Amino acid sequence: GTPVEVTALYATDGCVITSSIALLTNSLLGAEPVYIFSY
Repeated sequence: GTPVEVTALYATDGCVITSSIALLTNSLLGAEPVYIFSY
């Protein structure tokens, strides 16, 4: 049908900003699993 829109508030064990930046830059050295606390 049509895509369902989801807003996910997420967290990580460690520095969330550093992990997000590593994910965005494709530099897979600081990326860690993301836990979706709320949606």
